[PDB]
Amino acid sequence: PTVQRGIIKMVLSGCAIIVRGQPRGGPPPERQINLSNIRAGNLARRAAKDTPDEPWAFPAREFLRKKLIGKEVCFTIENKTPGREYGMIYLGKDTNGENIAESLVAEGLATRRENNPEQNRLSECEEQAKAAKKGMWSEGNGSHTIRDLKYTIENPRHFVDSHHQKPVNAIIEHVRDGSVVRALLLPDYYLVTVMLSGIKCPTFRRETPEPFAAEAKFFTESRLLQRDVQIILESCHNQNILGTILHPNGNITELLLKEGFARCVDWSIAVYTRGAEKLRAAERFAKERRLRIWRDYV
Ligand SMILES: COc1ccc(Cl)cc1S(=O)(=O)Nc1cccn2ncnc12
Repeated sequence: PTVQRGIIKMVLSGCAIIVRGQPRGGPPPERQINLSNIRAGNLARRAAKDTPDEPWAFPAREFLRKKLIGKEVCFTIENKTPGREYGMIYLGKDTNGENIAESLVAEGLATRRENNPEQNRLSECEEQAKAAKKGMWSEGNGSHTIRDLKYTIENPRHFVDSHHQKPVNAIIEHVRDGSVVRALLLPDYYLVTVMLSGIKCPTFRRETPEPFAAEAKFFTESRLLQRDVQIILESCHNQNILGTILHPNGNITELLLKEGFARCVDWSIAVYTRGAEKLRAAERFAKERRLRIWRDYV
């Protein structure tokens, strides 16, 4: 196996993994690896109609998300189908470390599809999980693992008022641009768009985005994609919620400005709970240092 290194970008539906390199010249390059010998539940999706989570789809996602997001991994490409790639991923710098599929199957969160030392480990992992009755081998149908996914809040005003600007636990599921996200609100499972109050990063269009838009996307995306966070629901604008993300490592709204990836905006600065004085001040910090969006050649 031609072994390769990477960083976990995200865990997808069916526990396919997105792995990215270090950025050199532009946005980092990404690889979608599907875990080779194993089957996991497909998450909730929608198109002609809403289809719900399969049983054990979401608990599997969470398991690997909580273990992997932003770890350095290594991976092999067991095959390439006619442009999907199949392979193994190991937590750590070398290939004798934790095989993630083995960890998956061991919790009862995945099973093998319809031999060798690798597939012997997985049968062992499957039989340990089937004997201990973990995950989908547990005595049940699994219905309690399926989320009541709501893709629209019925009345945003009431819903924003209901929480009284008290931080709602949340997972960030997608970053459209540097200052708007898709976030999964817990414990209800409302999947909603959240814009950061008081800022606007540059945006994407057509075949050509504004300057630093991919930069700001990457910035917010590398720090927050598939992380547990808390979000202060501060107001709404149509189906979009205005709000502010809390994470231990800092305030993303506050950083984006201080690193010259965003500009203050007047309409939405009033609802910023954490203090409109401080956003105005961090804009000035990046301005005075002539940083990025504030360069003389831009
Ligand atoms: C998990 O990571 C994060 C999640 C959310 C936020 Cl708001 C920040 C981070 S961070 O720690 O990775 N980066 C930085 C923190 C502090 C100062 N700076 N300056 C430039 N970068 C940072």
